Order: sequence, then C-alpha cells, then structure tokens
Amino acid sequence: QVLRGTVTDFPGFDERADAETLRKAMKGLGTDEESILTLLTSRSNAQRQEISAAFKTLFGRDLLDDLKSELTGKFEKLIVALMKPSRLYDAYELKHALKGAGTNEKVLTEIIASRTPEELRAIKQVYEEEYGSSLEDDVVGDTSGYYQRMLVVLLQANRDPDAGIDEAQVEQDAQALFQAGELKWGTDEEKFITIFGTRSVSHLRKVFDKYMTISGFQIEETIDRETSGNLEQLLLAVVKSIRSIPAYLAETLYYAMKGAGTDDHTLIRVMVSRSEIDLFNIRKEFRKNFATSLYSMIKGDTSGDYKKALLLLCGEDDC
Ligand SMILES: [Ca+2]
Ligand SMILES: [Ca+2]
Ligand SMILES: [Ca+2]
Ligand SMILES: [Ca+2]
Ligand SMILES: [Ca+2]
Ligand SMILES: [Ca+2]
Ligand SMILES: [Ca+2]
Ligand SMILES: [Ca+2]
Repeated sequence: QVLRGTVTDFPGFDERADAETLRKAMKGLGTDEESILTLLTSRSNAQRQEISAAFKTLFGRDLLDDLKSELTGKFEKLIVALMKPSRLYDAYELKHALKGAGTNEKVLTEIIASRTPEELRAIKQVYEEEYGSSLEDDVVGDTSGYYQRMLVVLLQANRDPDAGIDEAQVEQDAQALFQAGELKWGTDEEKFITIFGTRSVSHLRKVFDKYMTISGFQIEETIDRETSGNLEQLLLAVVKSIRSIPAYLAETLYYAMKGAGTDDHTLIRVMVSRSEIDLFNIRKEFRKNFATSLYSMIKGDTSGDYKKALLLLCGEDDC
C-alpha cells in the first residue's frame, strides 16, 4: 500500500569509517572498484553526502573529483549520478537536456510527465537557485508548438486534488478527448491540454475508462509510440503516468534496453532517480508487463562494474 525504493539507510552508519573505506579503495596506483560500488549502492543518498563531507574533513580531498579520475566509462557515469544530491538530480537532468536545437525532449517529457506537483514545485525552486533562470523560461526558449504549451501547463503544478467523482464531467471530458483524437490531436489543443494537465488523477483514470466504452479502443492507441512527434509522446507519457507512474517508468526502462544498442543515459537516470521512491514498484510492473525481470535485462545487456552496480541498485531478481 506504499511506493518503495531499492535503497534505504544503511544501519549502524558511520560516515568516517565509510570515508576511510573509500579512500583506502583509491589511495595508490590501484583501485578497489568492488569496495566502492558495494558501499555506495548500499548507503542512501543522504548518507553519501555525509560520507563526502567526512572525506573532505578527514583527508583534505574532494570525493567526487577522486571518483571522476579513479573510475571510467559507464561505471563512472553511474557512480557520479548516485553521488548527486537527490534534491538536485531532476533539476540537473532538465538543465542538461535543454541545449538549444539539440535539446533532449525525451528527458523533459519523462521528468515533467511523471513527477508529482510537490516534486515539480521543488524542482522549479531548486532549478532557479542553481542556474539563475526559471525552468519555465528555459523550457519555453528551447521548445515549440503545443508541446511547449503542455510542458508549461504541467510545470504549473496545478492539478486538481483527488475528490468526489463527477460522472457528468467524466462523460464530457471523455467525449472531448475522443473528438480531439479523431482530429489527430491537432485541433483545440488548449482544451485537451487543460484536461490532461489539470484534471485530477482519479478523475482522468475514469475518463480513460469512459473513453474505452465510447470509442472501442484505449486512448493510447490514437498515438504511434515510435512515429509520433513531441506533443504526442508527451500525451502518451502523461496518460501512462496517470495510470501508473511505476508502469510508465518501467516501460521507459524496457525500451531503453530493447533493440540494437542500450540507452545507458536513460537506464542510469531512471534507476538512480527512482532508487529511493518507487524502483521496487517499477520492477513489479516491468516483470508483469514485459515477461522478464529488470535484473535479467540488465544482466544480459551490460558489463563489468557498471553491471555489478546496476544489479545491486536493482536489488533482486523478480519472477
Ligand atoms: Ca569489483
Ligand atoms: Ca528531442
Ligand atoms: Ca526527442
Ligand atoms: Ca512535497
Ligand atoms: Ca493541427
Ligand atoms: Ca540493451
Ligand atoms: Ca569490469
Ligand atoms: Ca522467482
């Protein structure tokens, strides 16, 4: 009855002993990667920040700098991601994704569609503090169309609270969405954006069900997951997140590994960002929906200490 992650506070935690263990693992010409990944994946993010502070006090060195030169490749990328303070991680990923014409719309869509209003408010505040501009202004400057407008509405974090069901508004909203999809999501965009973006979660779940009976198909089937523009991808992310954030993020992990290549950036981002929120539930949806465990997919597709660390973050195999 609760959302659970795969990383919890290490019991008996001693930040000074852990700092000593990490320094021992790097001091000298060699490296003890196993010690580094076992400790860091078994301490919570808050504990990692206390280790980093004890490390600087004990040794007069910067733990993150040492990790960056001591480790390489995807393993370094994963460890560095785990060290970023949780409160800063989403804001950082958004800022990194906003790069003019090379902007990574997949990341904007993933984070903004799946974070709660409480999470989005924290993100916007943190983002201004770190980067000196508003998240909205950067998003508007680097996106276009009704995709831009939908992100802006979602960024407003003004979604109705879960309240008494109104079957009259359900039917009206479902009809409005059916008509909007019949026009390929290219007409009266402001009207369906208000529905997807500001109605309550429980309300929209009923709307989607009413859409089924009205239309004969599920609302997702109006959008081709592979051959759709940015707005359509966002609507799909919002619909899926309304149904289940763990299921949306599980599907995101699934497509990150399926096919040729591995989208390691997405693999790292989802595992780390969700490790203390809902990664256990993500695993459950992953196994239920894709007939195989997240553990087995990571194991088959990745290598070395990066794989070892990802498997420890995953926590367990599922079947
Ligand atoms: Ca090792
Ligand atoms: Ca893009
Ligand atoms: Ca894109
Ligand atoms: Ca909150
Ligand atoms: Ca149009
Ligand atoms: Ca793969
Ligand atoms: Ca290796
Ligand atoms: Ca089993």
